This record gives sequence, structure tokens and C-alpha cells, in this order.
Amino acid sequence: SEVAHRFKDLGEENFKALVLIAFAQYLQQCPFEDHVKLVNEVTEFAKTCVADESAENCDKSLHTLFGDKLCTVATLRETYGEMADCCAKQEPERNECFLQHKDDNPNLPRLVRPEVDVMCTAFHDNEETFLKKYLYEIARRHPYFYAPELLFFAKRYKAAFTECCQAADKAACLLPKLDELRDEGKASSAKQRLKCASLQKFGERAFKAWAVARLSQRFPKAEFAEVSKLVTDLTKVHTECCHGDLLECADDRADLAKYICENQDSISSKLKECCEKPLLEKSHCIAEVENDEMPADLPSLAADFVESKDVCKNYAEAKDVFLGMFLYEYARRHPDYSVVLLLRLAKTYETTLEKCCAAADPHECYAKVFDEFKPLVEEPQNLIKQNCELFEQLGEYKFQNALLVRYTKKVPQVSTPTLVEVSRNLGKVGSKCCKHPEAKRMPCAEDYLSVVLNQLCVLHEKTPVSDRVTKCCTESLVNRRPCFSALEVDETYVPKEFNAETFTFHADICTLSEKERQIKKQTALVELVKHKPKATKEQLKAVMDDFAAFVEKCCKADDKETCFAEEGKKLVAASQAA
Ligand SMILES: CCCC1C(=O)N2C(N(C)C)=Nc3ccc(C)cc3N2C1=O
Ligand SMILES: CCCC1C(=O)N2C(N(C)C)=Nc3ccc(C)cc3N2C1=O
Repeated sequence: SEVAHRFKDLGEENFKALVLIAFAQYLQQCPFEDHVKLVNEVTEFAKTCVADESAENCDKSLHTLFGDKLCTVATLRETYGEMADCCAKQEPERNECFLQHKDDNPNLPRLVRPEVDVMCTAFHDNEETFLKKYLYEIARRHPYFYAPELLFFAKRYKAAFTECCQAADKAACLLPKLDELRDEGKASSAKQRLKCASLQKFGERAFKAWAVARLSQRFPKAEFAEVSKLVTDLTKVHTECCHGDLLECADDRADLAKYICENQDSISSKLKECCEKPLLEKSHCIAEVENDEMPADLPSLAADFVESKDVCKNYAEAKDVFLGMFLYEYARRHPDYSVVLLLRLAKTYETTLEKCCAAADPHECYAKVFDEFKPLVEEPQNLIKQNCELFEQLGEYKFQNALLVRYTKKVPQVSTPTLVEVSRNLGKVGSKCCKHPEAKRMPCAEDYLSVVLNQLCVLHEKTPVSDRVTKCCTESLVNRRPCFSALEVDETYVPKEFNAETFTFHADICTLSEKERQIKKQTALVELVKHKPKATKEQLKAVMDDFAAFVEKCCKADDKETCFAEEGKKLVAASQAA
């Protein structure tokens, strides 16, 4: 039995949660209730298997079990149409079908939160249900949310209410901590989406490379044989969490933290504090631990990678181990380099050894490789230096508008909402990284841009409308950013035509939070640039300044909401003029 296997390892609490998240992440539309039912029916079954390890079907694979349980409600196409397909299939045909149907943008209603008085009541009255509802709302909206980590956010979430509800002003104590959590989880969720896209779209070799370079930066003192050990396991973990095998992912993830803490001295000296706490907190700590100090006397890379005469021979013997080593070596001494640049260099090196080693005199040929790294290294530095300057001058909001105009011009076919979210996140790189010293700027900026551009790539993959987004997203994982930065304006885009339904206005806007207004303002700017690409940042600007005036005004006018009827036709006259 496997269900029994995992149960004993995780226990009732975690086992019950993971299965909830797994169910929530598969049938994102189904109601909380039904998920709970199935979870319990599933948990009960497990309990018997523990005793009699051959009872009913305790001999199967989680999937068959999990799959059939969901198929007791999925067959309801009237609710989940395209799902019935999946159930008519059989493992593994069935499982893939489910994974392939997860929605990165569910049509789930916004999740507003009741007043502090209700939450604390509901929390206090019934706890487990309160926290179950939390996991369900997160897992269903983030189908790739790294499960093990979601449990950590949960324990954290619980402590928020557990303390704040006993305050002198709950609202004051809760709100903050709740906000800080909503953000941090959106970040977690995106870093994870990239890892799964990598594994799924590009293959484990690509993820392995990513990991080697990332881990080598974090643990410079660790050894190549050691890192590789870690890279092998870590890859398996994610591979499981990204294929929907949550229980094993969680299990293996625990075993990995166990190992890493045991062999502490062999890996990093900054792990101590991590290994002295509860599992869930232990794991989250290791994954976020700062890099260890760099080993003192380190030889020059040129030694064994460009000057040695045995280069090509070693490359031929174990090209993967050789390139593996080159990356580990270059990464361990460059924590000031974003992981994607390290991978670009590694690819530039591989390409060179390929053409060079089949030459009349390899050495002569590959002797100047580092001369090419110079451009690759400076491109990002200059880009960051430039973009943080602009940011510092315009502030976040204005900087995001800039990126909005700029991207809409690159890929005008992309849907306005997607362009708005992505440009807003791209501009958050300013506040997130520009306040760093150049030594830490690049890894912060350029790797964060990979996570943001991946969203666009996955949101776009649902309904592809721009081959330029497809080219840049599918050509090379590591070069995505460089690809997009090269795009200028689409010369073949045929401008749109002003609609009435292209953009509705109904006064309902004067009630929305401040943020939700800039957003409505930004959504406008996008639609503008699509209707007038060839327009300039001069006109556009002056115009944006106008719209601000319209809202600030009419939202303070006492006529029936017809000040838009009259002034709405008024602005239209001005707009067409520009
Ligand atoms: C639009 C954002 C609404 C929103 C929100 O408030 N959330 C929240 N709460 C309830 C604190 N915690 C989260 C933690 C991690 C993630 C990924 C998402 C949320 N979650 C949301 O999606
Ligand atoms: C960027 C950090 C590199 C990195 C790292 O050290 N990780 C790790 N261990 C314990 C090796 N376990 C994980 C668990 C959860 C998350 C979200 C990420 C990791 N994983 C990484 O992605």
C-alpha cells in the first residue's frame, strides 16, 4: 500500500491538508464542501489500509484512487464539461488529462474578506474548517502553488488570527500581517510556476542546470559531488509537486531537509539557525537561506576551462559532467550574477566547445571564449543601471506606465488585462531591486524578470495571439528576457477602432480602492496605445494627465451619474483630436 505509506509519514493533519490542496488544485471550480467530503471519504479509506494493508484497493497507486474519487463529480459536464473526457480515460491517460486542464486564470470571483469581527468569530468557533477554507481558496486559484510551502503559509496564517484576535484592536494587528502574507504568497506562487514550466516545457536537464547554478551560488563551499546530490533530489521533489503527486513531494521534501541538516558542515555554515526549528519552518528557511561566504583562495576558471589542453578530451568524455562542473565553478564565485546569465554563459561555452573541438587546432579556437562573455555580462548590467535610474526619477506608478506603453507596443495583440498585470509586476522590480548595491542588483532584477515573463508566457499560451510572444517564450528559456528586450514595435499590427464596449465606464469606479483606480487608468492607457500605436509618449502622457482630471472631477460631481454622459462625450471629442 502507498496511501498507508504516506499516511504514517505525514500523519493525519498534513495528509488531510495535502490531499485537500491536491483536490483543490485539480477541480478549481468545485465548491469547498464537496472537496471536504471526498477528502474525508479518502481519509477514512486510508485509515483501514493502515491496519489491513490489502483491504479494498489499498494496493493501488494514489492516482487511481485520487482519480476515481474526483470522477464521482467530474462526470458532471454540466458543471465541469471538458472534465468528463478525463474520467473516460484511464491512468495514466487520465492523470495527464487533469494536469493539462489546470487553469492559470480561473474565472473565480474576487475573494473579498469580511470584517475582522467575523473572521475572528468564525476562526474561534471552528478552527480546522476556517484553515481548510484558506487552503482551498489559495490552492484553487494557484494550481501550481508548491504544496509543502502552502502548509507553511497556513501555520503562519493561523498564528495571525491566534494572536491578533486577542488584541486591543484586531483590525490593527491583523490587516498588516494578512497583507504581508497575500504578497509573499503571490511571489512564492510565481517562483514556483516558473520551476514547473521549466520542468514541463523544457525538460529536467534545464531545471537541473538552473539548480546547479543556484545552489552553487548559495553553497560555494559545497563540493560538486555534493551539490549534484542535492540537485538530483531537489529536481525529484519539484517534479513530483509539479505532476500533482503532492504527498510524495511533501515526503521527499522532508527527507531532503533532514539530510541537509545532518550534513550541515559539508554544505553551508548559514544552515545552523534553520536546523533548530520545526520542520515546516526548517524547510522554508533552508530554501531562503543567504549564500555562504565565498571560499578564500580559489583558482582562476581559465586554468582548467580555457587554458588546459585537455579541455576537448574531457568535454568528450562526460560533456554533461564537464559542463556541469563549469557552471558550478563559475556560479560559486559569482553570486553577483543572475542565475539566467550564468546559464547564458554556460550555453555560450558549450556552443563554443562544440564548433571548436572539431577544429584543426581546438585550443587556438576556444582560447578567446571569455571575450564573448563580456557582452553577455554587460548587457544586463547596463539594462539594470538604466531602468533603476528612470525608476528613481518617476517613482513606481509612472515607471509602470512607461513599461505599459513600451510593452503594448511590442506585443499589441496581447489582451489588455494580461498586459496590465505583467507590466505592473515588471515595474515592481524597481522598488524590489533598485535599492540594492550593484553586487546584488542583477540577481534580484534579472531573475525576477524571468518569473514575471513566465506568467505572460503561460497566460499567453492559453489563447495565443502573438507569434512574437510565442517565439520569445518557446525558443529558449534562458534568453526570454533578452528576446523581449529586443522587440521594439510591431510594424505589422493593424490599429484598433474605438468601441463603446471596447471600454465601459459606469460610475461604479468611484467606490473602488485607490489602487483599483490607477489600474483602471492603466487599462485605459493600454487600450489607447493599441488604438494609436504610432502615437508618442508625449501625447499619450498629456492625455493620461487629462483622464486623471476626469475621474477626480465627476467622482465629486453631484449630478446623476450623467456627468459622464455629458462629459464622457466631451472627453471623446478631445481624445480624437490627439
Ligand atoms: C488578489 C489577491 C487576493 C488574495 C488575498 O488576499 N490572499 C491571501 N489572504 C487572504 C491573506 N493570501 C494569499 C497568499 C498567497 C497567494 C498566492 C494568494 C493569497 N490570496 C489572494 O489571492
Ligand atoms: C532558490 C532557492 C533554491 C532552492 C533551494 O535551496 N531549495 C530547497 N532545498 C532544501 C534544497 N527546497 C525547496 C523547497 C521549496 C521551495 C519554494 C524551493 C526549494 N529549493 C529551491 O528552489
